[PDB]
Amino acid sequence: DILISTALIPGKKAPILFNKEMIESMKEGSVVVDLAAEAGGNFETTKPGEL
Amino acid sequence: VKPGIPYKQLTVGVPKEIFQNEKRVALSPAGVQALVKQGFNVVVESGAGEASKFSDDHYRAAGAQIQGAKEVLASDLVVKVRAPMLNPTLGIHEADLLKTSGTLISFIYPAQNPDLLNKLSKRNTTVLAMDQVPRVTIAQGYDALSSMANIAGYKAVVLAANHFGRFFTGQITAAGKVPPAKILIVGGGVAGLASAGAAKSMGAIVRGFDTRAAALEQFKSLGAEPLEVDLKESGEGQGGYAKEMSKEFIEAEMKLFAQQCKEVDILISTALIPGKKAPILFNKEMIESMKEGSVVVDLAAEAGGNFETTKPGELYVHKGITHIGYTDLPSRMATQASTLYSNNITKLLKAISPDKDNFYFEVKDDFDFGTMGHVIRGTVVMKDGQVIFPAPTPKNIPQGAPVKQKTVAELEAEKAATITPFRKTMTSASVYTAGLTGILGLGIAAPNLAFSQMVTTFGLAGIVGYHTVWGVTPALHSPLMSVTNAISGLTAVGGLVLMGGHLYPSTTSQGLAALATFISSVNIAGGFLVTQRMLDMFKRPTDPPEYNYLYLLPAGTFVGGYLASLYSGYNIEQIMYLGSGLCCVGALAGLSTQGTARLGNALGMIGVAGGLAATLGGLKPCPELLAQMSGAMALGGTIGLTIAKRIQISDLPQLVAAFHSLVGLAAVLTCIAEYIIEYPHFATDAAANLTKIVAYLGTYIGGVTFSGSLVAYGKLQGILKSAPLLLPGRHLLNAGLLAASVGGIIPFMMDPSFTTGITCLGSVSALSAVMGVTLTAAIGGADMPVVITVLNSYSGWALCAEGFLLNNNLLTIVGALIGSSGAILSYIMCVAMNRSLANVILGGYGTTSTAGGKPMEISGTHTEINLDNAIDMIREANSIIITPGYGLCAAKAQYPIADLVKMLSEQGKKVRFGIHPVAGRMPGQLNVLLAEAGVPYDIVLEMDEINHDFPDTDLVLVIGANDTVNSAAQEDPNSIIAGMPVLEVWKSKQVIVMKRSLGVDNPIFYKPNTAMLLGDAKKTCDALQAKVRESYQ
Repeated sequence: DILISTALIPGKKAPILFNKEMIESMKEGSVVVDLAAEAGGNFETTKPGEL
Repeated sequence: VKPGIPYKQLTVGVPKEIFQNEKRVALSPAGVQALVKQGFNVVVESGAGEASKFSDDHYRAAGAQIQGAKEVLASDLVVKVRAPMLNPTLGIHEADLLKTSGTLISFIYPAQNPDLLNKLSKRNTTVLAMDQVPRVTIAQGYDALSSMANIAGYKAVVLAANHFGRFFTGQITAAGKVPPAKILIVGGGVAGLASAGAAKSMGAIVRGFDTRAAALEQFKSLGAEPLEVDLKESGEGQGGYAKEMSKEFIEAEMKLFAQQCKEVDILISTALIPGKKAPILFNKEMIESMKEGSVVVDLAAEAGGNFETTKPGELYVHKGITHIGYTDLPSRMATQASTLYSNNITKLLKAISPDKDNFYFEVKDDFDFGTMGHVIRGTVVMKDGQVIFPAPTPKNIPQGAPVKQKTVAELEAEKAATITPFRKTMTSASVYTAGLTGILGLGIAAPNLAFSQMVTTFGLAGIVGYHTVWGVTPALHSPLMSVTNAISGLTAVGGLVLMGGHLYPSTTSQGLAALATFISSVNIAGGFLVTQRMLDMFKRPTDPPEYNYLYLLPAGTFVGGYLASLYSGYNIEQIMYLGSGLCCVGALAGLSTQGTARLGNALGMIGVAGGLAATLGGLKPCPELLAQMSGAMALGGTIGLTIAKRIQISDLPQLVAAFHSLVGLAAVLTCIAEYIIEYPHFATDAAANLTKIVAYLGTYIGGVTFSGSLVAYGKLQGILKSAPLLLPGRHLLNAGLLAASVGGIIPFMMDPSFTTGITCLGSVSALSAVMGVTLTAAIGGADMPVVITVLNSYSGWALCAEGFLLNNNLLTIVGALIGSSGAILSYIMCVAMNRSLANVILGGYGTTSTAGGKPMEISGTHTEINLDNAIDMIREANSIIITPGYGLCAAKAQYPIADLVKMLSEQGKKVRFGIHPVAGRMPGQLNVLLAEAGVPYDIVLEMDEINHDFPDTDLVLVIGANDTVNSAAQEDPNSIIAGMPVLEVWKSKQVIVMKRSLGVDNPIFYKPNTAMLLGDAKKTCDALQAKVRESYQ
């Protein structure tokens, strides 16, 4: 039910570890946390300045 | 005919939300499953759970139907989470859009909704009140205020975060110690306990306190620091509410809260006066007495708050201490809120009208306390305009008086507290002065120094025997009885020094001694066979290979050095008796480990070998006399060797009770034989009277052993009827036989006539046999094995009285060693139950803590389960404790339990067994039957260590046991079986009981967390075996 993405390689861009429909593949009410927000993010869709 | 109309004609309705910030839902899709499963029709609106993360397609596939909004509330039942108001979506009141005879179950509060009550009476609808459900135990399935309080407390402890700038738990790592926070739970109802559990899970230090005394107990039980005030007034608020005490308690609590207000940083206010405003527990300066960065949130945001400064709906800073004052905290958690609302509505409607396709819900206005009729009348507040809001009090007084029971631990504490400290020391000093004058009394009648030497070695061997058979692991008691019977065949030593003449006996005493050694070799061969057949069943397969053939080195050099010292002109037999006696002690001592058990049999075989070789070499036999001794002992070994390999281990106590009869017969025979061979030496012997008395006593003991053992064999096997048969005058008869055994010893001196002496010495075996039949027939097979161990004590003391007669140290050492083992097994099994020995032997009623009369009845209901719901309830669990009984293993039904354990343990479960010391007909029989089944001994526990490893268990399988799992034993002092220690099985959750049909019956049979099934334990068990194998594979 909860998903926290904190994956990031230092010095290069963080790999997108979540897809476009695999992110919507959770239930309606999912929580996707992207803790690599300054270095891009581990999702296929993540605006890094707003929830 | 029932007047309830069909539920298929009944239509429930879920309308949209018209109130501002109304985000929770009343019915889920899982909430749409039931009550359409119970029968009512369901029509749903378009937007109901989009904010609650519940799509309308899920309710459409769950059974609800897509309808409009005007025709949604205008159904046979209309369901909202709040009262109807002026719907600005439609522009009229929501009561103006429904049908006439509707069905209303929502938040009403009609004391605050009088105009809503008038608008409902104008619509002529029937309204049940969800808010007016009183605090009842049967209404515990539907407590909407309690679940709303729990959800609001969890959301409040959640909203504590993102307001506090420090970590909640705090750790001491290697960068700086993070101090934990101090949270103040001001006001503990249900939400106080819920938020306290959420904070204690989070890691904070909670110090909540409340005016209610039960709230302080619950706060300490959750683990908070219960703060106290100085003005200890009476705790107001009887009846499930909170009232106002004096102003002294208010000022003391205000001072205490202001003092701790400088100590804590989190302020959670959850106190509320019922029907009145919130009591002001935080003033301006009393709130300003906190540090900066603090947070004060109040759960009573609707009816004001306990803070003097509170903005209802905001997040105001207000000079640093941010008063978190949002008013809809639980509305923001609409998923679990709607889930609990649907669960409460289902638990209400399950008792509101319990009929399939029929619904009347006729309320009773008789006002019976505890009744669901009075709870329904309090719930149903309007009936087509007829207001039932002002309700009358209940006529009964259910759940209103503290008459709780007092346990039998308290009564035994009282019977220990009725003894002044003078009488404890007085009784102890009386026992010691009786013992010391008994030692002097044995000193006065001593004829020579040989008897003093034998008394000294007898007493010291008795203390070794007392001290070494408490040492054994209680899983190995069932080999211990067989080891002591194998050692008990050393009365052949009593035969061999008497056996004489030629290869055929000359005199009659030589014939009797030949009979004694012949029926005593049987004990040795059969006992060591059943011992090593039994110890080779506790062996796990994944152990290293134990080589045992290299124990012929100590035995070989032991008897080889003895025979070399025999052919060297030496004499070692007085030291060989020490060697065999210490090997017989090490037989019982070395088996106290479960890992070195095989040495504990090898030392016994060395001991018996060295003992018989020493006594045989210590009388110089001529080479034709030795052939008869070898032939007689070899025939006895042949018989005992060929019978103890053709019996299954379930038939063991018959064999052990036969071996004790043989030991008693051998002792009587060698006693009479030694009296007959030593008659013409009754002039020149100072110890002649002493050996005459010791002959009499050994005759008495052996005869009682013989008769009681063969009657015990008859009652165990099934030959005699297992019921405790009666004799009309027994106590005068048993007292008469005992007094005749005492009175026979008086004419047994004063006449050295052989014709009188032998005829009054052989008339003692008869009296012993008659009293043994009289004291063994009237026992009862349920408390059987205490009389199979008391006979073991009698055989050991028969060997002790033999050793005092033949002047032999080996016999006295092993006699004390066997007798103390028998008495300790009888004591550990009399204290397994709680009956004393004198209440067992000469008849008695009940336990030793019951008193008076009237064993109490306990009511309750049943819960039947099939095989499929049994395996459905097993298949989840991860920690299972099985308590098998004797009706399991003696019904040839332990092999499916064995491979059930074998199949469940390899899938990640934790299967353990739990064993009680009277489950069986021998001490420790159930351990060896479970090891016969093929179970490793790392999962078989005993009672004293599994008993507090029940509450963290998912599942308990109770299989064929009644008295060891009763609940009347601990709580009910009237009961028959009270005070008996017992497995606390009713601190688990799901208890499968397998027995024949039905039931003083056990209260676990009616306690509602028990999920029992039916059938024969073989059939239920192996059907469950086949389902376990066909379910997973």
